[PDB]
Amino acid sequence: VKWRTLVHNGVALPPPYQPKGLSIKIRGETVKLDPLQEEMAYAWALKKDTPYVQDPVFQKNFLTDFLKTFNGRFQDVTINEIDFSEVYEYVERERQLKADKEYRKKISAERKRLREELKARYGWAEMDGKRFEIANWMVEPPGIFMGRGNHPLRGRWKPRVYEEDITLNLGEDAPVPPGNWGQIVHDHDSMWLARWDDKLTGKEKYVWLSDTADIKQKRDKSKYDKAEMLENHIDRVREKIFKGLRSKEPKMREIALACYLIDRLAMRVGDEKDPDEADTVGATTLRVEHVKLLEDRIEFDFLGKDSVRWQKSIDLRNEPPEVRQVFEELLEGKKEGDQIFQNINSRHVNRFLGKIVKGLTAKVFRTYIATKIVKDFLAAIPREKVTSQEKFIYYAKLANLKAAEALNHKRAPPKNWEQSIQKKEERVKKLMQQLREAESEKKKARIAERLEKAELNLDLAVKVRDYNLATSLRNYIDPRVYKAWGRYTGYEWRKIYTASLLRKFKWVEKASVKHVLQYFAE
Amino acid sequence: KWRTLVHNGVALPPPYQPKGLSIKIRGETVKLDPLQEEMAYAWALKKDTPYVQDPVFQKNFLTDFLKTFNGRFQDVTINEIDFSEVYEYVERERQLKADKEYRKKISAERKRLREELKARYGWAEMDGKRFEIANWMVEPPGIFMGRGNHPLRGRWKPRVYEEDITLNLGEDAPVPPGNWGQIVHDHDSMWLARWDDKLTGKEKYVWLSDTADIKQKRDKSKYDKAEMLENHIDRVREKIFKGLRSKEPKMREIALACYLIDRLAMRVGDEKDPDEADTVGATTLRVEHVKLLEDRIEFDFLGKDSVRWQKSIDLRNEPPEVRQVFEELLEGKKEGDQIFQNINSRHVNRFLGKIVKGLTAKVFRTYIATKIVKDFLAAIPREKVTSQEKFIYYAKLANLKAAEALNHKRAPPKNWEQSIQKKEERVKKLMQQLREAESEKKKARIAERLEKAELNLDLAVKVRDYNLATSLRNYIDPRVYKAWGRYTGYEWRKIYTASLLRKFKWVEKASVKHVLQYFAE
Repeated sequence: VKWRTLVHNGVALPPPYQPKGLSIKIRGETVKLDPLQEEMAYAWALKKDTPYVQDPVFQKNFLTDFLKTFNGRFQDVTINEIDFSEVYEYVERERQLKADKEYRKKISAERKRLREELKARYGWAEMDGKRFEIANWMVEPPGIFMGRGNHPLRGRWKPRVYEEDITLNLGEDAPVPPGNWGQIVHDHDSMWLARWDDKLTGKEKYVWLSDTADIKQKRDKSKYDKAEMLENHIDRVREKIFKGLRSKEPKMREIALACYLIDRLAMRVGDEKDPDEADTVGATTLRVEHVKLLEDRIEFDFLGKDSVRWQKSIDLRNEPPEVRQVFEELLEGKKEGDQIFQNINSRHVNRFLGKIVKGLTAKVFRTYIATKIVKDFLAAIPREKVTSQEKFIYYAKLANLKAAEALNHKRAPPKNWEQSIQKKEERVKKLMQQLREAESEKKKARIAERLEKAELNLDLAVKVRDYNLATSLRNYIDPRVYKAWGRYTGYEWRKIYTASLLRKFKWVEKASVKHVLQYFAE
Repeated sequence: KWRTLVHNGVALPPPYQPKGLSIKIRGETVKLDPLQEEMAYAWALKKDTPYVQDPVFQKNFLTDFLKTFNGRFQDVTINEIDFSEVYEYVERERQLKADKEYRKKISAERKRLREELKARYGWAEMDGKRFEIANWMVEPPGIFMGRGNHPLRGRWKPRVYEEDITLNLGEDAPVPPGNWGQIVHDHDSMWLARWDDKLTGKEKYVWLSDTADIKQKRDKSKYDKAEMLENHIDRVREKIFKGLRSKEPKMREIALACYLIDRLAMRVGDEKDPDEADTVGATTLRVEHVKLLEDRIEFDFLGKDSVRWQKSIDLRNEPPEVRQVFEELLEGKKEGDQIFQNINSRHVNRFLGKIVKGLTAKVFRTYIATKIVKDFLAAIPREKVTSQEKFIYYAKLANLKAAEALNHKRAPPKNWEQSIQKKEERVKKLMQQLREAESEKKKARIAERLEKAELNLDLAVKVRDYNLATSLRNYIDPRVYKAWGRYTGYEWRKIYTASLLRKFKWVEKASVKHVLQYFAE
């Protein structure tokens, strides 16, 4: 049994939709939208400047749910016959409002306040007398469904969930929290707190405690899913970065420049406390002496711990004048040893990123970069060159090395590197001789296998000298790429990972890799 | 999981026994050394299969085979090798093995050595309790095959030695004879031995019998064989018809029982599982059950459960040997006589196995049920699947189609007619509750229960005479439903009871690209 007492307050249900009295035109005919119809028309209009509303599968899926809200009429209307202009213009006026700086802060101040109030009410459970934080106590509002980009249900409506739909898991004598709950169960074999059926996909959705395997697996997978969603829309995200460089707010112009460094150099923000990256270059760690503004390029030169030198440059040819200007604007009147990015932290950068694509962050962005590098490297390898499990591992690690370079995970060489390389060279030379004196077939095969590992290990040890591969393998490389690599070639991809990493990526066993395997197989 | 564990390790495979065979390479006779012969013999055993015609299979095999000729013949293609000598050897011991006088003594050695190694290695003692070990024999080296399209099909599976194997034993447990490569004391694991597959790199484990790990392995194995049969079904059918033309009468009779598996998914009849024990089978078919007519064959079977099963075969496009052998078996018999004289699963599986190694009646019928389900779902337009409930509806209709195909007929539930009425009533009541609904919240919850009610009504009518659980549990590859879930977007897990989800746990990590591509055309 996992618990004897379980006490919580249930889940927070999403607030009702507030109608705005909007209308659309169908075949030139003005239709005043009812609440539900307007709610879906508004969700459609929010996506007006995205590719999704151009996708024919997306459109028909939306229309399947949208037209049902007009029972009796418009049963055969297609997407071109609907004029959403009135709803598009409302969304524009909404964006017009948020263009004011002090109007954004007051809205964020109250949404933080309402969130802090609801978190004290719903965010805590008592299990066997111990008070635990609840991870996902908020029921998501209805909206348009989106998957990784090619989901067969993309564009369908996610219908609203009510208290009557929800099952709570509680102790037998725990008080039943307020609400018209669908049912109360007492499932001592389960540590979920609430559950309901997704009204579109039929998948059961569970509320879990924080810091459990279930919530860690779900959030881990979510980061890589967001990174995969970026693959199709990286072009639009870049243009929005340049737009932030043209901002009239100085804080937003600086934040946009940091994001531009993420896109072009995979440079971290600089304020993550975690040790595996804390000593590598980052935006907030850049100082005037680390950057020299030239005419043809910007050149970066960072001296880190153990005197490891990191040097990269950005080509300024064909780049918008805003990148050079905001750099100049941040460089003007600053001496050596002075910080370039003074109003930068991850919260500011991620808020700016979230406005472009919801959920987008620096960590997701660099995950997309690292993962794409690994994919492209592996995709270029002819299958005939992958002649054994050992060679399969070799190429996977070389790809890991490429992502380490892209994400600037440079390091000082291991202390006895040259002498370690010395000893690997003598072992392979020793192993080659023992093979040419080995006579029977059992020993000729066993020594050939040990030899093959040795020469590839040797070449690897030389190439990985200056780079820490573990950081990107654990945090920034989608494990579905390696699983797909294993399916494509037929070799065991699980040997790429330590036991700890196999636990962290347990969710990849169940996950589809069709998206990547199709790329490998094209 | 365990604190004391003792066993004798694993039985390693016996070495290859050379035969002194030769091949011709570009007209040059080459005397094969042991390992070359072992590989050439493994290739010759597949001489009558389509694999030796697959260029990916050939090139993979040659990659390992040519490495054995000490630098020569590195660019030889399969067209430039004459395996005729090894082919002839394989055929002459196939002829030898097929002789029952040679099968009498072929058993004389199968009653001695089998039980002697099993006593040595096939038992473990854990916490003082004696448990049987499931897979204590390490399989011999051979040519690798996946489900038909594995990128390494044809590659050689190198021989495994004691030095590659890890043994899991107690801290003070005696280390058994052998040059084992590693001994561990892992108390959180129920496996006895482990090693890396020398081609794929996959970890292989030795488990105790009747455990969940061995059942999952053998469960997936059945469905893998059934999926592989999709690539051989044309040959199997042609071999069945050839068996019907055979000059040997026992062969004609075995072939007709196999033909009834193909055409009617008819079980052999001697399987003991009560899920099917009352249904028609070949061994229980009697003369009174069969009507041979001018344009058709009629089957009409009344079981011990008062269930009447009727099917007919249209003869207009069947080969004349079908009618011929049926006439042969029915001639001069009383209505109560059995049609089949000496038919059991061993005779049937021996006939099928000589066409496709490992093919059994159970695998054949798994292939049939699974194909039925795949074809039903592939014919459904994706836009018709508008909801989780409609998704489940079609999944169950496909399950019904397989149940009918495999003759899983049942007496109707004792209170069927009233249950249908109760389902009709709720459809009528829910229609009015939606005709009288006010808020969109109420109109949505009632309409969702309404469509669920009408779908369940149609289903309850259609499934009345059939036991769907039998094929769902035993004969339908769950990867078909996982693929259907991925193709449409809906939750396939809801097709299965919690027991079935446990049984089919292996499907969560399994690829479904094979079925998904079929759906996606």
